[PDB]
Amino acid sequence: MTTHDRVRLQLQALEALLREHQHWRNDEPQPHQFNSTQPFFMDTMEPLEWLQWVLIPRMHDLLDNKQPLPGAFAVAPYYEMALATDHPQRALILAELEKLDALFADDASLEHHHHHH
Repeated sequence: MTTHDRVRLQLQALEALLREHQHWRNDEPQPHQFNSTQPFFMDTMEPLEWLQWVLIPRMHDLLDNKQPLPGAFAVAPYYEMALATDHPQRALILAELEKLDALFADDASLEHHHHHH
């Protein structure tokens, strides 16, 4: 089973979580949100609107383009602070995050098989 494909499923697992706990956001391609060019768009909007709409579809294309997974990609430690402790059910989201991050920390070395030696 394709590694880049399983991470796609993970993205859909997070999507499913946002489907049950309906907090899904749909932006009408506002360039203002991206032309800030921040890693997490912290000042452009709430750090929560980075996880969905941006991260999920962004990774969809990345996975498809056979691109190697960022070895130190970890958003769980970020949202651990970005998402207040006042909502204990955040563990559900964090578990999905730590699981996602665990996939980026899973595939470390993609073999470079050239077309000819």
